[PDB]
Amino acid sequence: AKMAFTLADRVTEEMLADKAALVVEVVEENYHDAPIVGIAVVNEHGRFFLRPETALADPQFVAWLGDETKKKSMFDSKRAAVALKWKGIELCGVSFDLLLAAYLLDPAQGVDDVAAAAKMKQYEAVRPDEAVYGKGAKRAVPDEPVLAEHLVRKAAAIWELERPFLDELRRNEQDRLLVELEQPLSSILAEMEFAGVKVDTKRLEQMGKELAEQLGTVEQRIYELAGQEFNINSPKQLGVILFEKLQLPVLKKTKTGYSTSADVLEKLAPYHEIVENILHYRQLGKLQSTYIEGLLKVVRPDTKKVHTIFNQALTQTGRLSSTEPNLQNIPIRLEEGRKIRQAFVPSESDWLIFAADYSQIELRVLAHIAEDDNLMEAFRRDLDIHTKTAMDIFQVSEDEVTPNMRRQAKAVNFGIVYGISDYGLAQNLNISRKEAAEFIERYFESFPGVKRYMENIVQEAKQKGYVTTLLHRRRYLPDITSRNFNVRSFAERMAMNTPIQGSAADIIKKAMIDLNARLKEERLQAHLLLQVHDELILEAPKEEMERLCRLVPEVMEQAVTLRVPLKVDYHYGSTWYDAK
DNA sequence: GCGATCACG
DNA sequence: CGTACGTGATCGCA
Ligand SMILES: OC[C@H]1O[C@@](CO)(O[C@H]2O[C@H](CO)[C@@H](O)[C@H](O)[C@H]2O)[C@@H](O)[C@@H]1O
Ligand SMILES: OC[C@H]1O[C@@](CO)(O[C@H]2O[C@H](CO)[C@@H](O)[C@H](O)[C@H]2O)[C@@H](O)[C@@H]1O
Ligand SMILES: [Mg+2]
Repeated sequence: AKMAFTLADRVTEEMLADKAALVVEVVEENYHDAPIVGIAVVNEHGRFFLRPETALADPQFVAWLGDETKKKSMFDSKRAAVALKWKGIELCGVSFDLLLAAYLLDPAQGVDDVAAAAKMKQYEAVRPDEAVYGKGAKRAVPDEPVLAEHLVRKAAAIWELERPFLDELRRNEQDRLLVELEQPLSSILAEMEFAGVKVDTKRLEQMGKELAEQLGTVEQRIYELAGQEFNINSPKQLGVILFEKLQLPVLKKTKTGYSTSADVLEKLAPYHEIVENILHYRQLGKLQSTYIEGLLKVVRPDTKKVHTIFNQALTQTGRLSSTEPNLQNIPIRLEEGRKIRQAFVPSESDWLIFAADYSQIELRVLAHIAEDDNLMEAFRRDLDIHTKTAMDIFQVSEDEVTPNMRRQAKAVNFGIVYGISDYGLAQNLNISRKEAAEFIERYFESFPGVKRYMENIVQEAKQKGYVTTLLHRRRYLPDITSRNFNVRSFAERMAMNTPIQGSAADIIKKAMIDLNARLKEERLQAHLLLQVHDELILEAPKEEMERLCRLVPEVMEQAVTLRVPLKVDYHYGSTWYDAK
């Protein structure tokens, strides 16, 4: 059953045809400055395996790789593109990426290797990467014979599956989504990841020392209030101290003991001083372990930069995710944590950080898709949406809206985007289901368009079996027909939320593509560093700030045309912290 | 490995 | 009749 191929000792013309399935294997999960263990090429002339040191040293092969007119079909082209960037080699002409194709066809399949993608089309003549390389620590690159056949089988699968995948994407009206959106975006994310973000390690270490002292102080205070020393991080021990020694009320338990989540502690705070200290300890410990020590662990010792990897084929809604490190969840909500951002600085002298963010893109998207007259008018007047929602549901004028009213109206708006339910809103606001139901009823009386939309999208999910986004991203919801209330409700909330969060993802992704095109046309040095769901962070010479202030918001606001305007705010400064 | 926890939009 | 939507990293413990 073995697959025939040529284990070449050198590159030949036959291997450089204008169309081929290409495999540039990088086994390390984190591909930054990582080894390329082998190369496979499958084209009209046959199947070939090439040793990396050989192929990458061949001028003809390198030229072929960078020739945009020589088309390549691959799986996870970003991985190869980045690994090649670290070697100073440009990869061009990728016309088809099987990973992105599989992802668009069905995000829920969780495709993360050629074998999983091929299985979708009943093609199984290729092994899963885990089977070949192993997992965790027992992982390793096989001997050449085994490695070579595997890479060739992967290239062969890609060669065979391109057409079937493209045909189905076409039937789904997702052909442009792959070719004009996700694939071009992949190249942009590759540049962003490769550029990396500079870190002021001296700043982080200083913060780490100050946090260590404060943690010591709070730690001693906790032992003092508990009447003894114990492992504050030990659930078993903390549980005994709080709910047994100190007799605090037990409101929530886990599959092993008592729950001490912030949500629980906040309600226990009034009963004992030790609680606020535990919450504070939690806050500092989180910053220290995850954002100081953790971050320092992945900073490149030579350049002092961090190179995240944006997983473009993971989320069920079309969003990106970020890892090692995750640069999409750096603190900002609480001032003490926000300081962490002072450690993220420009990569060059006299450059600055520029951040642009969409204002209420999810609710604006909702106004558009639901075609709700009241909601669309609200955004056309660029009103404070939470104050406006409070005015409508509580039947009062703007001057009569109290802070508590805006807060609750805001919670209602979050629930609306998440997939509203009386139980969900009730838990969030700490009110009764009946009271929550009333808020929801009032909301729908004021936004009948949204109500009709939520009713219709759930019905559509049942009829078609999936929901879609503005640019035709898809998410199947088989549980929408479940006869189990909890299971079905999960699916219903997904039907309501996915088109909103997903369309917002579509919009910013297109904005990124449009932005890079504009930056190149203007030959600006400014470039993207990060994307945080509804915001874009760039760095650029101080001399380019004025032009960026006009260019970035415009490009983001014009990415797509909706029934309501899109609004973008922006800030810039010496550090990410200051870009506010 | 996995549940609890908490960081972000 | 009971979960708010979407993610990732760290730590304690089986
Ligand atoms: O290269 C990113 C791409 O690879 C997948 C597997 O096909 O994920 C791998 O790489 C990630 C980044 O290092 C890891 O977080 C993940 O654990 C590893 O399997 C895809 O999911 C992703 O799109
Ligand atoms: O009472 C109708 C109302 O209930 C929802 C759930 O909030 O859907 C339920 O009723 C539908 C029939 O009207 C079913 O198709 C659906 O499976 C069931 O959960 C809303 O979508 C609907 O407006
Ligand atoms: Mg914003």
